[PDB]
Formats: sequence, C-alpha cells, structure tokens
Amino acid sequence: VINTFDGVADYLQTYHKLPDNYITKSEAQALGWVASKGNLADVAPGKSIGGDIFSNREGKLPGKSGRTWREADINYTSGFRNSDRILYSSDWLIYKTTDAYQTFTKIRSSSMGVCPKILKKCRRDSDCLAGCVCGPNGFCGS
Repeated sequence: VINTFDGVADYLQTYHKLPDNYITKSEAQALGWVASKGNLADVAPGKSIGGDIFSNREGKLPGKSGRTWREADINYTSGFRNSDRILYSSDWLIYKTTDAYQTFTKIRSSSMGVCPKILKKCRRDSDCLAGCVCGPNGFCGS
C-alpha cells in the first residue's frame, strides 16, 4: 500500500495516476461503502478513497485557466475517513491538507518535463512516461 503523502506524491508525479489501492467515491459506493457506516475497509479491504475532482470552491489552492484539481485520502487504513488528503492538479502540482481542506501546504512543484529514472523500451515518445522522450536506442530518457 502506497498511502503516505510522499509516496503518493511521487507515484502521481511519476505515473500520472493513483496507485492501485485507490478507488473513487462512486466506485466505493458501488462496492458497498456507506459513508455513515464507516465501512470502507470492510467492503474494500486495503483501499482508500481517491481520484475525485476537488472543486476548490474557497480558492485556497492556486487557480489557472484549464487547471483542475483532484484529491485522495492519505494515511487511511480503516474506519471512518480521516482528515488527511493529497491534492493534485492537472499540471501536476501537489499539495496536502491535514485538517480536512481548511488549510493546504504545497509539497511538490510541477513535475511536467521531468523524466523519471526508470528503464523503459520505446519506439515513440508516447511509449514513455511523462517528461520522457524516446531515444535512438529504443529507450526512454530526458
């Protein structure tokens, strides 16, 4: 399980998706989760809610034309949800909250343009992770 602020931040910035222990609120509801029961880990062992749009109604995270925000639960194991969330933008800024969206702390600048240090074969750039291009020997790199 990757469910720490730094673990999920690094996974997001590398892979542009949440790790495999996350399910959206509607998926969780479908799978049996009822918020008022505190039953997420009973119906979905080892899972956490994550991946939904965060509307940023209060404007506490920075806005930009075309930028949207998503959220995921952090440090969840079982019972009712806690107050910790990671926030990630469509341009791959990373913030956190530990007080249920009252305040936020920036924890990563955008990773766009940075190629992760991961060995991967390719024939074209879209075979590579974000930030990476295909080189003349059929491996991805900066």
